Amino acid sequence: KDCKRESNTFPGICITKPPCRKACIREKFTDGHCSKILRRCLCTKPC
Amino acid sequence: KDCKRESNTFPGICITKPPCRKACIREKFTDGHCSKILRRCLCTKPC
Amino acid sequence: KDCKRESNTFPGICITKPPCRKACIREKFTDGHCSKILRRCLCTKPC
Amino acid sequence: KDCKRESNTFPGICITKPPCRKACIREKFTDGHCSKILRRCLCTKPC
Amino acid sequence: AKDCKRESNTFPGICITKPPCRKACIREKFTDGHCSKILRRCLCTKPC
Amino acid sequence: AKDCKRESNTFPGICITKPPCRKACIREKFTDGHCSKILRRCLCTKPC
Ligand SMILES: CCCCCC(=O)OC[C@H](COP(=O)(O)O)OC(=O)CCCCC
Ligand SMILES: CCCCCC(=O)OC[C@H](COP(=O)(O)O)OC(=O)CCCCC
Ligand SMILES: CCCCCC(=O)OC[C@H](COP(=O)(O)O)OC(=O)CCCCC
Ligand SMILES: CCCCCC(=O)OC[C@H](COP(=O)(O)O)OC(=O)CCCCC
Ligand SMILES: CCCCCC(=O)OC[C@H](COP(=O)(O)O)OC(=O)CCCCC
Ligand SMILES: CCCCCC(=O)OC[C@H](COP(=O)(O)O)OC(=O)CCCCC
Repeated sequence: KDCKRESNTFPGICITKPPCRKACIREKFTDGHCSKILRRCLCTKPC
Repeated sequence: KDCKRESNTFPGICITKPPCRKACIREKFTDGHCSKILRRCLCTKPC
Repeated sequence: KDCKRESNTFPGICITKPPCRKACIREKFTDGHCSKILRRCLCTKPC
Repeated sequence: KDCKRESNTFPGICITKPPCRKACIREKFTDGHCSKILRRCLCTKPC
Repeated sequence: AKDCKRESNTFPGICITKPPCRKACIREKFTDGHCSKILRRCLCTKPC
Repeated sequence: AKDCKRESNTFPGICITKPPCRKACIREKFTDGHCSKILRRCLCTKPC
C-alpha cells in the first residue's frame, strides 16, 4: 500500500482530482486525490 | 508532516499506542498510533 | 441534458457511485452520482 | 421532490426570476429560478 | 431619496440567502440587508 | 467600515466629473460624492 500525506501546497477545496494530483507530483509524490468527506487534497506515494 | 500507512502486521483492534508503535517500528516506520474511529493501526514516518 | 433529483430510496451517505446508480435505476432514472460536499445520492435522467 | 436542469432557451444572465420561469414553462417545466453565483436559469418540475 | 447603503462589516463569507445578511445588517443598526446578486456581498440599507 | 452611499436628490443630469457631484452632495449634508461608472449617477457618501 502507498504512504499518504495531505498536500502542503494545494489551495482551497479539493473538487476534482487532476489539480490535486499535480500539486502532489510537484511535492514529489506519485498521485493525489480528494478526500471524499473533508475535501482535502491527499498525496500518495510508495512508502 | 509525517507520511501515514496502515500497518500490514498489526492484528485485530487498535486499543492503545505501544503495541501499534512496536508493530510499525518493525515495519521500519518511526511511530504508530490508533485511528480514533476505525481503530486501525496507522504507521507514520517522515517522507 | 439530463434532469437531476435526489434519490428517494438511497439510504445513508453517498460514498461511491455504483450503490447510488443502483438506487437511481430502481427509481427509473438512468444514472446517479454523489454530491461532493453533502454526499447526497443524485439521480439523473433524460428530461 | 422536483427534477432540475439548466434552461436550454434562456439567453444571457439570470438576474430576476420571471423571465427564467417563463422560459422554463415554455420548455414544459413548471418553474424556474436563478442560480446564485453563475446566474444560470434553472428549470424545475415534478419528476 | 432611496436608502443609504453599504457593505456589512460583520457578515462573513459568501452571501447566499437573505436572512443571515439581514440579521447581520440589523445588528449593525441598519433596517435591512440583502445579497448583491452578482458579487454575493451582504449589503446593508437604511433610510438616511 | 466603508461610507454609506446614496444617490443625490438634487444633482441634475448625468454625472461626468466628480467636483459638481461632490458639491451637490455636500449641499445635501454628505461628505463627498462621486460618479457611478456605467449609469453615471451622482452617488453621495458619508459615514453611517
Ligand atoms: C463517475 C462520474 C459520475 C459520478 C461521480 C460520483 O458519484 O462521485 C464519485 C463518487 C465519490 O465522489 P468524489 O470522489 O468526491 O468525487 O463515487 C465514486 O464511485 C468514486 C469512488 C472512489 C474514487 C477513488
Ligand atoms: C417572484 C418575482 C420575481 C422575484 C425575482 C427574484 O427573486 O430574483 C431572482 C432570484 C435571484 O437570486 P438572489 O441572489 O437570491 O436574489 O432568483 C430566483 O429565481 C429566486 C431563487 C433563486 C435565487 C438565485
Ligand atoms: C436553491 C438553493 C441552492 C443554493 C443557493 C441558490 O439559490 O442557488 C445556487 C445555485 C443552485 O440553485 P439550485 O438549482 O436549486 O441548486 O447554484 C449556484 O450557486 C451557481 C450555479 C451552479 C448550480 C446551479
Ligand atoms: C425596487 C426593489 C426594492 C428595493 C431596491 C432593490 O432592488 O435593491 C437595491 C438595489 C439592488 O442592487 P444591489 O444593491 O447591488 O444588490 O441597489 C441598486 O443598485 C439600486 C439603487 C438605485 C440606483 C441604481
Ligand atoms: C441628462 C443630461 C444631463 C447632463 C448633460 C448630458 O448628459 O449630455 C446630454 C445632453 C442632455 O440634455 P438633456 O437631455 O435635455 O438633459 O444633451 C442631450 O440632451 C442629448 C441627449 C438627448 C437626451 C434626451
Ligand atoms: C473611483 C471613484 C468612482 C468613479 C467616480 C468618480 O470619481 O467621479 C468622478 C469622475 C469619474 O469618471 P470615471 O472616469 O468613469 O471613473 O472622474 C472625473 O473625471 C472627475 C475629475 C476630478 C476627480 C476624479
